[PDB]
Amino acid sequence: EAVTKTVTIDASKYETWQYFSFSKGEVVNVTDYKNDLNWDMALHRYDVRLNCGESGKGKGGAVFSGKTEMDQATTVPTDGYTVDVLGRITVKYEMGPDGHQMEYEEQGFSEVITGKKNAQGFASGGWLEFSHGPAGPTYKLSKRVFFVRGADGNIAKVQFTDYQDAELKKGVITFTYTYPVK
Amino acid sequence: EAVTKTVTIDASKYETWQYFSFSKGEVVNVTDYKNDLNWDMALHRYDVRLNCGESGKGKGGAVFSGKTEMDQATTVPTDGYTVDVLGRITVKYEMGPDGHQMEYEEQGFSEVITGKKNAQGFASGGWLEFSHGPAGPTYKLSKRVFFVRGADGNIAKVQFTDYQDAELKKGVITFTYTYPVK
Amino acid sequence: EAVTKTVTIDASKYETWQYFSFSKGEVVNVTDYKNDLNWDMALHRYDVRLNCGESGKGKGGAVFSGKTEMDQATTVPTDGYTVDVLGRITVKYEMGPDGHQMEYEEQGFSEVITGKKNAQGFASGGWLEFSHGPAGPTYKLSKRVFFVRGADGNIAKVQFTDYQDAELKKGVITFTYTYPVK
Amino acid sequence: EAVTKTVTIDASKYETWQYFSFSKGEVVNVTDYKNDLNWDMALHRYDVRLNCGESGKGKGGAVFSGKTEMDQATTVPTDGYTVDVLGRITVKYEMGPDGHQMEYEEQGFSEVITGKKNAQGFASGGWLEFSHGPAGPTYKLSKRVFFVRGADGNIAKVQFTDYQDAELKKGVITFTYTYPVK
Ligand code: HEM
Ligand code: HEM
Ligand code: HEM
Ligand code: HEM
Repeated sequence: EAVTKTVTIDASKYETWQYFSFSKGEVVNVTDYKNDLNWDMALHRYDVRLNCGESGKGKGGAVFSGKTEMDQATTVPTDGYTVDVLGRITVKYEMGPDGHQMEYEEQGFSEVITGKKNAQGFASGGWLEFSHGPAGPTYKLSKRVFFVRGADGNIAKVQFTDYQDAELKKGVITFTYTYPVK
Repeated sequence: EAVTKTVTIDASKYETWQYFSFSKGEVVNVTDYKNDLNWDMALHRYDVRLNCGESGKGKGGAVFSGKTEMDQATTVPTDGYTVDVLGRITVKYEMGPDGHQMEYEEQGFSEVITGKKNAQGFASGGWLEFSHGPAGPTYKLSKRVFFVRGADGNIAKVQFTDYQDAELKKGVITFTYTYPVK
Repeated sequence: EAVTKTVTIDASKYETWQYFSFSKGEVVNVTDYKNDLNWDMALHRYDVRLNCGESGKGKGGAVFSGKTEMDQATTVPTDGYTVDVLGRITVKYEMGPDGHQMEYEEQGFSEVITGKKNAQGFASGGWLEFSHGPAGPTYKLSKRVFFVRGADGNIAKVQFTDYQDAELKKGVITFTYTYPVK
Repeated sequence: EAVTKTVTIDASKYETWQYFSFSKGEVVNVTDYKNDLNWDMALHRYDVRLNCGESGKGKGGAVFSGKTEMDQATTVPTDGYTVDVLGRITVKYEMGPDGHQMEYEEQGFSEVITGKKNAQGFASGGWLEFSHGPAGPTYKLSKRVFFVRGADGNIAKVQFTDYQDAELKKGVITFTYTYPVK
């Protein structure tokens, strides 16, 4: 019943989100995300949004399994799936004479999967530990395995395996998902 | 009775701390800080250390009054004082082709007065909100008023009023203290 | 006889060049650029290469008209078309904890059109004055109008009108060319 | 006859110059530098000024000996000395959220000793090759030996040996001079 697939989606654009359907195994087009149960997980740079809470009207949510290997996460939770909350999303980014200038909006996202952003905007505790050295970005994949309820309540087991493409283009996101589970 | 004074100390050096005596009203020389009751408060860049906890054998500690005006903090707390804990201290700093390279040591400091340092080393919640924009430092004095036990337990009311001198040299620290109180 | 067109080419990739044919009005595929007269002008980020000198075996070359408006450049030079010389080309670029790390090769390019690069790698005097502020890039289109000999000796009048696309993606290059002239 | 000495002067301040007398072997106080024969050489950060040309009314000037070892520069030139010209001098510097913000004035300086400054303000060809990597400063002492006429025309042989002090404070300048020669 459960099938495992890998998915790569280019979420490099700051202005928009890429919406994905677990059952379709494809990116889907979404013009009214807060009123649309056709998507299960959305990506924007290294942010992840689910169809629930502050992001939508579905049955979505996420829990961290405690595991960093997919095959070690064998008990599918029946409750405790945390719902999306409001947080800062970077919707414009441009380098110029004063460094990277950004614009932001408060929008819904999955703090469990994305991580929590600190005072300077760095997220940790989710799928990607993002920081800086003295003069630019550092990246560490956490390998955290999540259980993720889709808009219809069916669950995927999800692990994010890359944040860049094979040409090292950043914001191109790869994950494995096994779906539907228990 | 209580005397109020302003004090300015150059704590710009990364390698060392400046040690101060409330009763003497002077910087004192300290070679064994963990075993010396002759100092009450020590400064290093924007870090503050007290003679207690992980920093010394004295009766020191700090509590935030809840106020940002000296003349409004009239009741001297008997309770809620916090002793120094271990935290990251920047002991070397040098700009070069790869930005500011730093070295650190875990040492005792007053989290109440200094603030808590986050993942990238920015302190907030104490006397100085220190952050960065896209390409360098930002500063905001909190004006928080603290009650500060010295090495012998006698209390000063303390507020930090500047982080730079009149020529804008950073790491030159100015505070008002009223001592001894209640 | 002479036709005026605008052309936009995405030259954002550091590792390769985009080769253009004046007569075809199209990007052409070039696997042996030093031995191929099918291309007239090539772009790589803000660098421009012509089919001549250190870059190829054609009859190419460039001269600055002295003008910053196309319709003011009415006398087509019959000689003095400067041939490509060797210069530093950035063939890899990646941001990380130590800033932008780059790799370089010495290759042929048109110094007349590209400009001359200084000690830190900033080009000026050609189609784009590129510099930095204290913390990143600044750009100024020079509007210089060039006469540009193609591989077969036919001349285009060329003016570069943008260095970014309508979404502000850098390294997407737009120019007007009028061809063939006198 | 000729005496050789080493001199270290703190020229770290951006707003002012440090004025030196070859004969006195001391820093001198100068309030009207353009009309004062009591100074021979002045330092500001890595800039060097002589009492001649655009900098003063004296008989000063400089020539590069062609050597990088004091003991190899044995013949004292009679000819090829260059007087000070106008150039950009950084008179204010402050790090903030947008990087280092600077202010400038056009003033007299010795291009021979200082080097020529390029479009982004980096000097080379004089006593110190100053550049940047991706995210901050780089330094290389050239060891160039200069013959330097003082205000009265008497000549010193001069080589700059350091740009920082023994605690690595930048803008503290050390030079050897042999005076008066030939
Ligand atoms: C030398 C100066 C700097 C350089 C070259 C630099 C470079 C970069 C680059 C290339 C990115 C995109 C990374 C990615 O999305 O994969 C980025 C993002 C970011 N930078 Fe910097 N950075 C600099 C300074 C700073 C400073 C001082 C801070 C704050 C203390 C900062 C905070 C951030 C944050 C929070 C992001 C993520 C923005 C977002 O997408 O939400 N950066 N930086
Ligand atoms: C354009 C790049 C940068 C510039 C020009 C810059 C500049 C500075 C300056 C001038 C200071 C000294 C401030 C003071 O003590 O008053 C400083 C300190 C500091 N910077 Fe940066 N910075 C840059 C990038 C970064 C980044 C990307 C981070 C975060 C990863 C960072 C984190 C810090 C921290 C934590 C301190 C305080 C160090 C300490 O004393 O403990 N900086 N920076
Ligand atoms: C805060 C630190 C810095 C930031 C955020 C920054 C940002 C950037 C960006 C975004 C670009 C790409 C511009 C484009 O191709 O359209 C670039 C290119 C470049 N930067 Fe920087 N830069 C920084 C420091 C420096 C320094 C210190 C230098 C040298 C003094 C420098 C020299 C260059 C050069 C020469 C290029 C063109 C590279 C090439 O394509 O050949 N940068 N920089
Ligand atoms: C990460 C970004 C940068 C950092 C951390 C940085 C750091 C510094 C530091 C520490 C100094 C003082 C060096 C000394 O006098 O000994 C300096 C000076 C200087 N920087 Fe930068 N820099 C940065 C970006 C840039 C860029 C992009 C440029 C070019 C546009 C630049 C041009 C200069 C120049 C010309 C000076 C000498 C100023 C003078 O005294 O006349 N810097 N920089």
